[PDB]
Amino acid sequence: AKQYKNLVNGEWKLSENEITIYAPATGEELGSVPAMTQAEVDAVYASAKKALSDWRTLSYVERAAYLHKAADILVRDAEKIGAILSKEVAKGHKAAVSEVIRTAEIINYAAEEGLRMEGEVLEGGSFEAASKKKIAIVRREPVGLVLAISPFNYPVNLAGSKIAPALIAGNVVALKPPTQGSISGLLLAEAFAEAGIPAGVFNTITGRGSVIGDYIVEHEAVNFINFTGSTPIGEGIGKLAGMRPIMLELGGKDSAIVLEDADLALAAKNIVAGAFGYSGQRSTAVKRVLVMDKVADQLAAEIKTLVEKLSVGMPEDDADITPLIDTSAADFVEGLIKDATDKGATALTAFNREGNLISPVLFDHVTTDMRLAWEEPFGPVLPIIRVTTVEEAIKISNESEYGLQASIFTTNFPKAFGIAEQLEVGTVHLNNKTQRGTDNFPFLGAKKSGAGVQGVKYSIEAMTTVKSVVFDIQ
Amino acid sequence: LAKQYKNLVNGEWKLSENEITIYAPATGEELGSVPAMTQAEVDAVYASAKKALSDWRTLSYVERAAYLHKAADILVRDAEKIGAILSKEVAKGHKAAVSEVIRTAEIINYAAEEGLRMEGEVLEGGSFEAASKKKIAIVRREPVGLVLAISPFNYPVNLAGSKIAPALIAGNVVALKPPTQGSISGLLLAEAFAEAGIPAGVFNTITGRGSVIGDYIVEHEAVNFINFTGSTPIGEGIGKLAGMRPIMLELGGKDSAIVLEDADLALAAKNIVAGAFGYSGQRSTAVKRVLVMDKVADQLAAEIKTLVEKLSVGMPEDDADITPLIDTSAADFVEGLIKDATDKGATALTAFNREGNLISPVLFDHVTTDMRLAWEEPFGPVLPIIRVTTVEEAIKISNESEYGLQASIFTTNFPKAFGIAEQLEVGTVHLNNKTQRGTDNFPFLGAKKSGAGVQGVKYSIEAMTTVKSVVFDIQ
Amino acid sequence: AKQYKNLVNGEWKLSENEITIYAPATGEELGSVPAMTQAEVDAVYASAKKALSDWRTLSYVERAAYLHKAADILVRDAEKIGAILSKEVAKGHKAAVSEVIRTAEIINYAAEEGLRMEGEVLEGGSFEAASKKKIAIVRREPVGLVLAISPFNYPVNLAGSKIAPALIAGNVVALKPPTQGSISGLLLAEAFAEAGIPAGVFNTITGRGSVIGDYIVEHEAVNFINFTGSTPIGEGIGKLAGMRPIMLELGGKDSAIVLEDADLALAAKNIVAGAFGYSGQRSTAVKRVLVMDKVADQLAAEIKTLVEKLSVGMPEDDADITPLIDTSAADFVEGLIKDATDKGATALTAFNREGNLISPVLFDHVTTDMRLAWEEPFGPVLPIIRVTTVEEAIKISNESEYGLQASIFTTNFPKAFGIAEQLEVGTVHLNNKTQRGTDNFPFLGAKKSGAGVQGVKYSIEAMTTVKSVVFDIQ
Amino acid sequence: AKQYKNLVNGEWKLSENEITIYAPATGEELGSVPAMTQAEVDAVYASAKKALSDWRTLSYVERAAYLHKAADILVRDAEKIGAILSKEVAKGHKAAVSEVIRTAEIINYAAEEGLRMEGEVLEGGSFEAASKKKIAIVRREPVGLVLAISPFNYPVNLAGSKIAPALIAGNVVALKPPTQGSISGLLLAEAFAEAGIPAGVFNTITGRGSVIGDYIVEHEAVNFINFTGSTPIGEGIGKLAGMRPIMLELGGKDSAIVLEDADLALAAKNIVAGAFGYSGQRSTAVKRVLVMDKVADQLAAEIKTLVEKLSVGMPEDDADITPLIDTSAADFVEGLIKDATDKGATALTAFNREGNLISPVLFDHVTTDMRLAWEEPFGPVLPIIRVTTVEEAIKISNESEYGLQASIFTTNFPKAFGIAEQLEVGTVHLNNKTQRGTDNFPFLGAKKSGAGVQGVKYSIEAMTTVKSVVFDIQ
Repeated sequence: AKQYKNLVNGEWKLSENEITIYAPATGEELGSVPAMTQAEVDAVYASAKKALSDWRTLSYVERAAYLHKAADILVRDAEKIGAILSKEVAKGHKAAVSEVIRTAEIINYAAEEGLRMEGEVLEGGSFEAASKKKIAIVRREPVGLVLAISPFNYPVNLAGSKIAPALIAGNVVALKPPTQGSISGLLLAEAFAEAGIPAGVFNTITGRGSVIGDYIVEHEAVNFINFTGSTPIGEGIGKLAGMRPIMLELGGKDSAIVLEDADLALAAKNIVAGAFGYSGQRSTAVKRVLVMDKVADQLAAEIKTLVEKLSVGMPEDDADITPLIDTSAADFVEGLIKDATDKGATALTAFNREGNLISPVLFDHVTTDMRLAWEEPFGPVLPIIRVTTVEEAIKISNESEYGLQASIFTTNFPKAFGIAEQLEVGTVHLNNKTQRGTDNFPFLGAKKSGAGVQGVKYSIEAMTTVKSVVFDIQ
Repeated sequence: LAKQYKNLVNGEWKLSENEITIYAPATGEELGSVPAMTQAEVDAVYASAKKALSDWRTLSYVERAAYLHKAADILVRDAEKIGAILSKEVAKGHKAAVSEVIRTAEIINYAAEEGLRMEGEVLEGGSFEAASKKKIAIVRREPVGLVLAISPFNYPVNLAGSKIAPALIAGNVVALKPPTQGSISGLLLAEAFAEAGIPAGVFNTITGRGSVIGDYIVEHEAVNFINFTGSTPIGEGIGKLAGMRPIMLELGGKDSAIVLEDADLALAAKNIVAGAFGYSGQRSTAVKRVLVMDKVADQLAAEIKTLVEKLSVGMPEDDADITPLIDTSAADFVEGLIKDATDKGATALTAFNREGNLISPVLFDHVTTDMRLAWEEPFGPVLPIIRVTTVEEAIKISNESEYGLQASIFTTNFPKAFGIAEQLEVGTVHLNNKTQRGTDNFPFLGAKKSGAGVQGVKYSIEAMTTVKSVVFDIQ
Repeated sequence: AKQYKNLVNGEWKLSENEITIYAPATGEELGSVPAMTQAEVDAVYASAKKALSDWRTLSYVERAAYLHKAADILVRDAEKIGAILSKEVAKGHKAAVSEVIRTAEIINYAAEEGLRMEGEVLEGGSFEAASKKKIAIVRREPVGLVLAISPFNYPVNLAGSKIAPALIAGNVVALKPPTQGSISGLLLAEAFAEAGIPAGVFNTITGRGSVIGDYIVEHEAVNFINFTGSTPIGEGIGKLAGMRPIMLELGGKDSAIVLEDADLALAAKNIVAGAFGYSGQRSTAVKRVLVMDKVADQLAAEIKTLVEKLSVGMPEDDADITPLIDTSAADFVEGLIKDATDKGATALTAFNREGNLISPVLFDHVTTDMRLAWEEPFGPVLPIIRVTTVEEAIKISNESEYGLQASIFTTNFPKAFGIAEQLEVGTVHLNNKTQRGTDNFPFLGAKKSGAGVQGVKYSIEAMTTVKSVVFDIQ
Repeated sequence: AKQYKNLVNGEWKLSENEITIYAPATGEELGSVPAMTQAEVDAVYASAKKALSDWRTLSYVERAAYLHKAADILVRDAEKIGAILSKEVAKGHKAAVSEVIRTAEIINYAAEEGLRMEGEVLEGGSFEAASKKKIAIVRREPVGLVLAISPFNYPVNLAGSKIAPALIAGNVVALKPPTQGSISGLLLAEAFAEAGIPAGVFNTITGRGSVIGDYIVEHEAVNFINFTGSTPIGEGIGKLAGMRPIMLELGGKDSAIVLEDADLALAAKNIVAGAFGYSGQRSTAVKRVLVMDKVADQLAAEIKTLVEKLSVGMPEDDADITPLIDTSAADFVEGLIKDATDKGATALTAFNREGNLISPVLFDHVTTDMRLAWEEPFGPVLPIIRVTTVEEAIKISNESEYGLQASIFTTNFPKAFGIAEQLEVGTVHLNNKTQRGTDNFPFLGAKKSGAGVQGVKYSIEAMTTVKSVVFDIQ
């Protein structure tokens, strides 16, 4: 029952009230985080804006040095941090440690990507002859204070994915972790503090949404909002963003389109790995199979045999399927399962629920009148929807309010490229499950899946602006 | 004389049951009417745009560029016909109005050629992890969808085209909402795109009263991107309605001209007057406060005053430097700022006179920070001179403004000027020249309340495009 | 038979002596071109260097305007120029006109690509903290005088592909067209002259290689040599270039690799179109089929049927197969045919020669001991070489001293991509004949196929340098 | 004194004959390096070409890992290597250590710059509507075997500046250091070997030029020559290169243009620092002052005083002026000094020679008739040339056959930029001495000063080619 503290202007601060964090899989009390007041948020932001001047005027090399050091510390403490991250969000122990290792890779990569970013020289004479001696020297500058809001399912990886790109460009950062995941976010903060990040350059905020939820976003000191979480929450942030740029990484309902010529065993392997990873609690994940009917029976059988083998149990045992993050999540997933059952879908694997541990449910013969065809479960349930034409698969895919990623399984890549052109998604994976990585690749979602382009170099670009200095050569 | 104008809706020209009569601000002459669209008519515009998006985005870049080049050619052909009406509609000098149309064609042509040669990128998985060395990402550009372009009264053609052409070349469809005062000129611009053969629904116009369709056009879920130029308050209101849609805002400015002791004062005065009083000060990018070191302030003020006294004041048809302001409220607001400065003891170096809404160019010296004129954007022909004692003080006063569009530094020490520029909270700093949006290939952006996003041709195209990534494993 | 003149310092000038040019297909006298002396080359280069200062200091907009005007004039006169080009190099009349139209497209594209090129601003602080106030303003500049040497087979297209990229970047140009093709190159020059190109900015040189061949390249006024022609001639230029940058577009022996799963009809169509276009007188042309044995018989039969449909005749009649450029070329092609026949190759179509008009010869069972497996014929003969494995196809392909392009015909795209990585060529076309276009794409050759990267933006880059201005911010 | 060996295919090889190396300032015997035969050169290139396939197929991150490890080893052993490097080339001890530290900086920077290099995707529809479905996937590839030839004055820095950018891109490398500097080059090689570089990926060649000088360059196994050295030697390489790409970093005669409004004390400080560094044995170095008449007298006085403060002594004592590299070098510098004296130049500082240790000689009233106005001394002698106009300064500067860098001293930066545009050099430094750094900035010379563009990212680009894969989307 350790009492965790926020990093504020280089110091660690409790608050008068606290929030106790329990492990979703066991109920174990993991500790508490501060329930900051609005005035304490004011001090976090005041500290950040004060530190911005000296931070942005450091060299890229100096800023990159802090990031690399913090990544080295994360690697050192990956087992320690991952062990707690596992408990806090009911993520498998090994996956939790992997998340911290991956966070280190992102931080190091962002440091080296950002430090060699360049400006441009534009010629007046490109546009008008009379300005041929007028040139613009266009250099990059930070946007200022970035509010990073990490999600429960990747409370270290999708905190670092915002912090490091922000910091290399000369921004200051305040991290608001989710309450479930606040310990892991504060453990990440410990690595940055030990790396010697200058006071105020990076700070953390924890507290109850009823007290500081909107206040942290509406605060005029914030110049940029970088958020990962649910679609409805992301929509609420867009309403509070005003003129300030935002990045939103929200939900998905990624389709896996399986054509008649697909390698059905490989498609099943990727589909199951992608759909049921972390019990389906991922934005990027196969969430519906759109399969040509000629291969639907064989594919359903190949998916069923794998889903039946998934382990269902506790995070400490590295179970494939772990308890969902809270009771509301499991209730919602059970409801989608019940709707599909009641509307006549075929349950190829049996629904079971012990507490919030839902066994993985595979439905065949899902029709688009069923909620499970569209709504994001964030739970271990996968529908198979049979189609008769590629055109019908494209229409059903694009009919979703979500547009994060898609997978296309086929041996005809020229056709798959033509399909990918028509899919309203950010990324199409050919003969592979959907995935955010590799983290240098762009990561973006269309429609209700978010706004902005992430991936390392793209997140740095998003959190930098330009300063043009124009003069006339004589 | 006065004509009834129509909106371009899905390849057809449509009247509405009601209309809005547009009058010339300088003379009161009736110029014509534009439709007062209803929300149902806006729905039909957006429905047609979304239906045209599929065929438009699948055309080749070269095909889309051809339409844009043809539209620009027609604008050039009709620059005198369009400029003459634009001049009357927003009280812009006749020659300056024709020049606006010509510049619009330049932007359209440049956008077509910039956008058609944009490229994708191939990323190596092995750049990040060895196990992904055979995985590559093919990243190609795609449009965002339907762009709502909202142009401003002061550049109803130029800052319409600066949105329409970058959006169109990338494969977006567009609906233009001109300002009511400027709607005729916006519809004349649309005529050129229609005659160029732009496919039905790829480009449409919307005109109407704010009280009827103002919020409706922005909140409509068919709109995927909002691109707005206008006042700061109206811009902030659009931000509240954007939701998750990306937006670009080009809002107000209070550009400072910092004059150091080693500056060429005569050249500084020339650039400061050209930039401060162009179009009677009705420009976001324009010198709106001089921050001058006290040692050179007396001589600089005398140089500026001499030039301001030479500015012509009169009617648009006479190509006066100072023309009547856009409306009475604008001139009333400017008169109030002048009075506050006078009553607080500023020195009127040139006299305040008002004929209708034609305010003579007023130069104030010894302006202090308690005066509204030190901070508020007049959008009128009034320039304060603020004396400073250190460059640090000039930097602090400049940055205290809630605006951060552009700034000018007048000095012979460019290394120092570059260091100053780094500290100024603005988009662009011009050295030994007035602030300005051009050349239109250069970035144009404002910090703080001056807006959001980066324009200039290539930057506008980048803003109104997204990416589509296709990832596969080499075998 | 007009007496053509060179464009020299804005003026059209004859020389003391001339060279009469005849149509290879008919012997018709087309006119004469000047036989410039070395002293006259000196005057051309002097005028060009004199014009360079005023030319490079113009705005990009102003230089682009001249190029667009010259392209419009080419479009206006495409029929007149193409009619003469057709006779001069025995190219089909319609193909000749198309070459002129393509040249206008390349010029217009070069003008708009070049005018919006930019520089870069590099930060000292990316490399060392102590240099964080030091920035480098890096702008592009012309290399100076570009010598452009066009080839007989594309004497307008592959002149303009050098002139326009050079000119937009602010270089001055001297065009040395080949004697056979000098009339067409001068006809191109007329368009640039009528467009108003300033005196000396663009000039032409014509003459006998024994008199000015090496002299035009060794001359110290030349800052860049941009040459298209035979490999041996290009190797000779590499020696004479010294330290000066060069681009060489030389020979090719492009392989068309046909795998067992290929679309054989598609492969046969593309192979025949590519191998026999302009009677095989193209560097980028399928010049050997490497086909898996299992599909060789059927592929050969389908190629044979298409070859037998090619028209054999005169340029004026738009014949597919026209007479070769000269007698030496036909003699050399006949020698390769005889060597293949003598060594046991199967003649699927029969050799026939009337003057220099050789009928298209398709050989099957070509082996690596035959000259036709390796030497570039520049004539209408195609060898089919049977392989047992894809590994063998890659080896045989890469054993060539040439490495311009390659074609891979197969339905397995990821495998084709892996093969492409292994091929020592500049460009690999999947399920398509090799081709240089579209002209925005890179065009380059490995090994003896040349040096430098062409395609419009690449050509501009090659013929520019950079000028770095470094200062410290204070 | 050690018997040094070449790194050949992961082994350290002796040759039958060897070359004893002596310290130029003391005559101390430092060791011997192998005198390789042409057959031993073949074995080096054979090993490299065999290692290339496995090395180019590694991921970027795997190649970068080797480079970082080699840089770490160099940092560790900087004192040990610098101590020997100081003796071998008579470089100040601390300066020799600084060279090794800078080489590690370049190696680390090259690793991270090259690992995130990207390809491009070009649209057929950018050029013609009919090809809108055709796209080109353009990816970078190594050129092959790079021959890296380092110079005596930077035998580690300007060996590493070639090795690391070549390696990260997937090339294999053979390093030929100069005989005087071979120990330092082989000491650098030890760091790459200990870092675990795969056998044959990196090798060294040492020997006498009469036996292997031309042989190493004209060998057809070599795909790229990357050379730093004298202009005459470099000229010879451009001839032996054929069509193969090269980079040449040759001599310079950098002008320092001092205008009437210049900070004369700052000008003198930078001029003396840049002109006399390493006794003037640097390509980038102020080698002639072009000063406007009205400030010449005062500038010359300030330069003279600073020249008199330079220490003149042995490398181990960190003297500013150390003995030149060999007797030939000092004989040549003495001849240039004598020519200036006999032609009436004013010797502001005294010429004294003890062995090969020449005291720093400053000349005023140097005219264009004197050899010192033009010839690169590579010794501690500096001419001051008075000019009457800025136009005369530009003309004299550009009349040099060299065009590496220039310095402009003035407070009128717009005018300085306009002057820089006219100066036929690669880089112009404003109010600073000329210098290669920072190593991320472009480094290049015009005219006889070299060919190609270095600095880190530019060297990587130079030693890469592109592979284009074109296909039609369906």
